[PDB]
Amino acid sequence: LHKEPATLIKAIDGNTKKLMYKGQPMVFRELLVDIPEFNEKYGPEAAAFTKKMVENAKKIEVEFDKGQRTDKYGRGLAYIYADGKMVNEALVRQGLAKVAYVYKGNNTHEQLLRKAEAQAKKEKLNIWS
Ligand SMILES: Cc1cn([C@H]2C[C@H](OP(=O)(O)O)[C@@H](COP(=O)(O)O)O2)c(=O)[nH]c1=O
Repeated sequence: LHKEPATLIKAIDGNTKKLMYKGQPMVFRELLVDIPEFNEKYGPEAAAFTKKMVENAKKIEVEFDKGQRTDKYGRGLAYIYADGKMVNEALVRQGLAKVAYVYKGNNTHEQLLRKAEAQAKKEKLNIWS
């Protein structure tokens, strides 16, 4: 896999899911995670967590997997990195998302993320508390 550059595009409502990739705006959806929505338990914590990670990054990169690059909603499907640190993994490791949506072809980092979840569960973090 390859990391490619992006930048955060500021949103009116403060969300940090839209990135500028090859010069164009694109909503990205993080591969391999289920992230609680704002109104669910740990929703506000997960949003604050990703927001701090992406907004403070000097460098954002996106990394496509080997399969589909966009979903049925037109969202980019990628591993998102903030100064070399993967957002998808960091959410899971902190118990702020679960490993989920594992489709064929786009599963390169599955075992890496499942290890993070196992560690988060062992430590009773957040969702696992
Ligand atoms: C993570 C991921 C989600 N999706 C689709 C599955 C779900 O479709 P449905 O909308 O029909 O439930 C949806 C979950 O996204 P959200 O968790 O952002 O709601 O996005 C993909 O198609 N591929 C993916 O890799």
